[PDB]
Amino acid sequence: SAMGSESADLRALAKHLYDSYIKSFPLTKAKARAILTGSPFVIYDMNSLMMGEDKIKFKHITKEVAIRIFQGCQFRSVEAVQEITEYAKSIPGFVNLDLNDQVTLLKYGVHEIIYTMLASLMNKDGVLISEGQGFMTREFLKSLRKPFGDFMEPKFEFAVKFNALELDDSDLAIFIAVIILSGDRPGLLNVKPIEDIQDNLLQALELQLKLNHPESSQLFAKLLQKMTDLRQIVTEHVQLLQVIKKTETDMSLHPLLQEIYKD
Amino acid sequence: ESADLRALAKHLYDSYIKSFPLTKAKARAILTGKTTDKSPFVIYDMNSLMMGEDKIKQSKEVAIRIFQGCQFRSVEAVQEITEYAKSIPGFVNLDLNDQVTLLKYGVHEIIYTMLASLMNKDGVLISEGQGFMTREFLKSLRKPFGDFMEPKFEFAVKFNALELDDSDLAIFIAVIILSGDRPGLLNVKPIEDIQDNLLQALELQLKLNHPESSQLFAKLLQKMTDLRQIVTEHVQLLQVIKKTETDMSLHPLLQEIYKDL
Ligand SMILES: COc1ccc(Oc2cc(N(C)CCOc3ccc(C[C@@H]4SC(=O)NC4=O)cc3)ncn2)cc1
Ligand SMILES: COc1ccc(Oc2cc(N(C)CCOc3ccc(C[C@@H]4SC(=O)NC4=O)cc3)ncn2)cc1
Repeated sequence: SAMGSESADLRALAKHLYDSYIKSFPLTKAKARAILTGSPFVIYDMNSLMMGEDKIKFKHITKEVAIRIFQGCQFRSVEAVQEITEYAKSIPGFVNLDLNDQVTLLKYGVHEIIYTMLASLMNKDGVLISEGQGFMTREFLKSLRKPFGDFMEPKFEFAVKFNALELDDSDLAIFIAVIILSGDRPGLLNVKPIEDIQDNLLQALELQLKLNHPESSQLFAKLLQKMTDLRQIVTEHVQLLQVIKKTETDMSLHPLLQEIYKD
Repeated sequence: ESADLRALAKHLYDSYIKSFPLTKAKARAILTGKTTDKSPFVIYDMNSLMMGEDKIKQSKEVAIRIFQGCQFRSVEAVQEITEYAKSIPGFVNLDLNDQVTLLKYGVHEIIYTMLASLMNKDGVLISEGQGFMTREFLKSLRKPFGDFMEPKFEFAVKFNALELDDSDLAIFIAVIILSGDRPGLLNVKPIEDIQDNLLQALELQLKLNHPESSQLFAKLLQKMTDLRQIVTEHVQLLQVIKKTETDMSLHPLLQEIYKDL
């Protein structure tokens, strides 16, 4: 109605999402970048990985090093799913969707969000682990045997390009909401209300980027192009997950643990 | 802190609806005839059990076949309960060995709690509500399966008299999972801290949802005596079954759960 009210409503939505993102994700990009730019224990080879087991208490140990790193990543992704699920509840409209559509949106959205937020913890030379208490080098991850040596490298390649956009946590809170509210996920029952919510989130993202990054020509479009790129990264990751359970022998052992990590 | 506890209650109820397709509300609707679906098929003897083959969507002997049908239900329930447990705030952040231990020693307490939702004094819903198997038929089975469901029916009658609904049960089942006394837990204190918060939320939920029900919180917590007794008696029955039966193929999930330590 009144002049400026549309801008104000979009800024209020942006602020709400940022405040919720702070409540849901303790290690924000701001906190991560401070750590990366200078202290965490550095894991830079297999010997320092064994020494790192002492300095930090990792929760996933019950094998060969490449397998154990992978299972440590899977433990952390399960924790991330619970944080992202909590965040999703604060996106206006989400909890009023059909319950099956909520589950579907999270099922098919969490991996894109995981790799988006992992970029916040990465620089060109490695990644923060254990809530910022450790740092594992990119070179060490690349040195793992096939097929684990190329598990993290496409994530680093994405992150260096993505981080060059210099998004902050207020930008990312809205970007992550836009990814969750994707009306093209397989099996959704009511697509229209999801696209309606996403329309409002896209309006909020566009205004946030125009105000926060006025010098960054067409940043909104560039960020949508990245959303397209994350789809590719996730499809590649799922391919490797199918390699690790066929090619890499270790299958029907510990059925309860298999259950926690089914999907 | 009251708002946090209500938010926790709401979160657990939502996760419970997402994890368990056959809720108590849906089961009660079926048992009382509310639904717009054909009434469940009633199995009350051998002949009707046989017809249940064709009315409802390996072992040829009756007792074993009933027993194996219970085992496959538990396998399904374990999958649903594990999905629910991961939603309990703090659970997936525990040491992974302790996550496994909590599921190993908690799933059957939850299975029998939720079995009561599908029971009345005369029988129990089976196959997603498609069938109803009578308590008297289950009592008739040959030894060692004589009265093997009777402790479950006795518990359910008393438990259902508490009048809990799904929103109450969601918090109760979380309290069960987060039990710091399970054998072999490595880090008891983080589990007790979560259970403390769940108990606070359960107390508030019961006072708000059942304001007229005196000491319902205490009476619900006392039902763990009944539940642990059911589990110990069932483990003992399994030991008898090992002696009285020939080859007993067991699902890998149940063999892990029943593996001693
Ligand atoms: C000393 O004990 C230790 C043992 C191991 C160890 O390695 C690590 C590495 C690590 N990261 C590299 C940081 C997290 O990266 C991730 C990579 C991939 C995913 C996607 C997961 S994976 C899958 O299959 N499906 C998924 O969705 C998620 C996160 N995080 C934690 N531990 C360190 C210490
Ligand atoms: C039409 O063909 C049919 C074939 C079989 C048939 O019998 C039944 C009976 C039944 N209940 C009696 C209802 C479920 O009670 C249960 C009792 C015990 C358990 C625990 C299992 S047992 C074990 O040792 N460890 C376990 O964790 C689980 C559930 N549920 C499903 N099928 C009916 C029809």
